[PDB]
Amino acid sequence: AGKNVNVEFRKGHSSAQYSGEIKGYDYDTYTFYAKKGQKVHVSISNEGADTYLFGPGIDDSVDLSRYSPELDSHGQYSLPASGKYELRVLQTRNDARKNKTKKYNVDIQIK
Repeated sequence: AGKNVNVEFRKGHSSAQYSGEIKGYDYDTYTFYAKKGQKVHVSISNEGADTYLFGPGIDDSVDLSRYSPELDSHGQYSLPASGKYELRVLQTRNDARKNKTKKYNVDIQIK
């Protein structure tokens, strides 16, 4: 299926970049540990690839994509709890069902 990757930042830096490609129902998971109140910002090159956040203090998931109402004016989301979070990159059920593919570059920033 999709891949599961542990997010690692270069020491002293606050973002990492990854590339992937999801097909059909495959979704990629970028896992990270962070502290309550730290802010996450995710940008992705392909808007056909949804970007949802799962983790502690989150009911279901939070839409982190650029037009999501969950973000502030800086495109950031404040983590509600400390612990292990998952950023999932996936397609819509429609595109999944139609066996489409999404090639993407994702940037994950945590401050």
